[PDB]
Amino acid sequence: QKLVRLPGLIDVHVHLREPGGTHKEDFASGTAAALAGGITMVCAMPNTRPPIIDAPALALAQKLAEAGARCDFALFLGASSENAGTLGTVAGSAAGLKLYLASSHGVTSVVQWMEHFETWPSHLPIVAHAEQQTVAAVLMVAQLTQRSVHICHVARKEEILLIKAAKARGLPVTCEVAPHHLFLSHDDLERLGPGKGEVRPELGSRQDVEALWENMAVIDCFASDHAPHTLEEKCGSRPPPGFPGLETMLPLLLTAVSEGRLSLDDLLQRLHHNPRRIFHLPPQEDTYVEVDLEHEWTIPSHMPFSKAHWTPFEGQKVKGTVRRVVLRGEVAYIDGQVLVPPGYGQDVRKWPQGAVPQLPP
Amino acid sequence: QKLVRLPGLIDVHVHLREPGGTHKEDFASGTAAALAGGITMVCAMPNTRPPIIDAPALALAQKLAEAGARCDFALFLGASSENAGTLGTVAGSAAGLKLYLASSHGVTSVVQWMEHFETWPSHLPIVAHAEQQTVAAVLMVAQLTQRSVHICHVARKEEILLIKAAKARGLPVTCEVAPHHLFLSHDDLERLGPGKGEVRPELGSRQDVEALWENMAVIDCFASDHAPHTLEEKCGSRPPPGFPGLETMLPLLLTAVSEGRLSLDDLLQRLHHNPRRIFHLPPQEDTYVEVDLEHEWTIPSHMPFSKAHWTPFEGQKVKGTVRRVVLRGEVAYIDGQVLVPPGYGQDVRKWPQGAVPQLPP
Ligand SMILES: O=C1C[C@@H](C(=O)O)NC(=O)N1
Ligand SMILES: O=C1C[C@@H](C(=O)O)NC(=O)N1
Ligand SMILES: [Zn+2]
Ligand SMILES: [Zn+2]
Repeated sequence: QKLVRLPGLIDVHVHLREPGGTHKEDFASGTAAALAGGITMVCAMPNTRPPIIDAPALALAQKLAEAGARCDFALFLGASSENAGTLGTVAGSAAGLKLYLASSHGVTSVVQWMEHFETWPSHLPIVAHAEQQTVAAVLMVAQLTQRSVHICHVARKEEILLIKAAKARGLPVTCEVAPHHLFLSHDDLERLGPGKGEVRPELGSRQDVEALWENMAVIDCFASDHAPHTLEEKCGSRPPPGFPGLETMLPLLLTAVSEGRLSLDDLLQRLHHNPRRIFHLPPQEDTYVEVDLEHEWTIPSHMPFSKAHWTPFEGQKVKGTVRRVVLRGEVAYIDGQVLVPPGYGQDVRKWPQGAVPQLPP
Repeated sequence: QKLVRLPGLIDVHVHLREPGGTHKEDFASGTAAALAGGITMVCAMPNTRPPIIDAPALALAQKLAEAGARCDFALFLGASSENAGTLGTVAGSAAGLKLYLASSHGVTSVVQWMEHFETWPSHLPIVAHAEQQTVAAVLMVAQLTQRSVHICHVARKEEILLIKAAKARGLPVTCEVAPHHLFLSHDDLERLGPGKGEVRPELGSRQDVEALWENMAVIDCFASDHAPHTLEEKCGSRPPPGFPGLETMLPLLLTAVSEGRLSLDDLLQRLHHNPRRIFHLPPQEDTYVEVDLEHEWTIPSHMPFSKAHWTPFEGQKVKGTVRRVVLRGEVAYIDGQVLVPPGYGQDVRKWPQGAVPQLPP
């Protein structure tokens, strides 16, 4: 068929596990998974080992990413029980601040949330892992401190309808939804098993999944929440939560597009334009993705690149394939082969156009 | 000594267990405990059996109270998973609506909270059991629906500082604190035991208790959260949470007054004026309480009137004693003897001055 050209897509929620969890994934394998999924820019979460909750850990993570990343990236800082008010000099160099309100870096009191909202620079992003009533609680803190907040992986009818009500009142809140909460449900827990199927937020009911689709207008971004764990860990005694998702996100969503569940533009708003404008991420010159919307295939037991080496979407039929990715003028991916080496990717916050504009302080 | 005359005090948070739990307490014994504590008006919570979540249950509870109460009263309605939008004709006859966000009547989703805030008459009280981040979540719902909310039994530094921040922004929120969260702490769990010491909100740290005192200006009301359970239940296999408190609240607070921890006026604001104005409760004619602030005594293993027949304040030294209570021109209590019979008390919402003023609908 004739290929469809897309801009370089952005995933604002990936866990690349480097430093400290490199058997699950590292920058080189995670960004290869990204490129294979049509993603040319990722925002990596801070719950690594050591966690990115201070300047030295950020300095280390930056060098590991610059040395191992194959696509471009930005790095989140994590809010901790100790670092409120201490991140002012490095905050602008990060993708944003992740507030983990379920990895929590010791944050346990709403008063600590307030301190972070008061001290983190007001022009820079804050994203929150907040489930069920926690969405309401963190929105309240955002209002008290009169600033915006971005809600990670919305998974429930309860949560999306709450955000819907907040937007109707004109509040500055945006949100993202991950593909497993659009394409998997309780109906899949029998096949997956209790170990494999462990994820946070957990899989929703059919009614939850139906509510997210019905309220697509409320969803600002799609993001994978790529959370790689080995099969041994997912099936073991204390299964960690999370799915790998970089290599399956776009095929799943392209399938929905070909079925008329959302438009191609609807998809590009949520994987390109809205991530750009929420996180102030720069364009990528000479960067685009070529996909084939006619190719039907079945998702295998594991995708080629993620070290997780498993996938909960196994056996699902998809229509849509990433055929070629060009990143800043170089062929990065073609028909299953990655052609840019570790270290090709760059930190977008170091580009002149990647700094977040602010009033002169 | 010369006795100090106080107005008739109000406890806006009591569990009187009738109907359905009359071995723990009934209207006659609970209101005798109230009168012995200097309390002439109580607001009874709806988590009885059957719970007061519909008009027939309210009609039954009203008659049981009118037949058994020795002091005056109002009855809460409970928010349920089914009764949002169905309480319009009886709402004005209730003390208010209790939202139980820990007895929960099946409410589990923030969307259900919103429905109650949208449907309950906007001029009538809503109180919420909300702990830790739930305080923030329900405040958010109050703002979305642009109305006030009253937070029950604030127990933590985290909660009182959050409410403090909300009041600084001018939000319509009030709160109450119970005596066990001012006069007991973790330091008392060894003596109490894990069964006796079970209460929700649980006992706080020294730092929690210190924060509540330091932020007394943020506390609108004192209320006992009188939650009677028999000693057998408190010490048994599945201990229910709660303390009896009607007979000990005022002696404990009068002790703090004599120690200069708060003024007598500070006390009367929180046990008389602010309860009046938050819940639109009418004055009680020819009603007053005479106390002796010099009499020192030690709290015994159980107080005379509550069927709970135990108390977690056992062994605490207090200075201050209720000597006499007059209710609507009749001696109701004198030196340990109750002299008004069951049925003397009335439903204050049926008085002309006890209806909540509203714009003509
Ligand atoms: O909150 C999270 C984080 C993630 C991980 O494993 O890092 N995977 C999950 O399923 N939930
Ligand atoms: O929420 C509550 C309710 C009360 C009861 O037993 O009814 N006692 C408590 O300790 N917490
Ligand atoms: Zn995540
Ligand atoms: Zn209560």
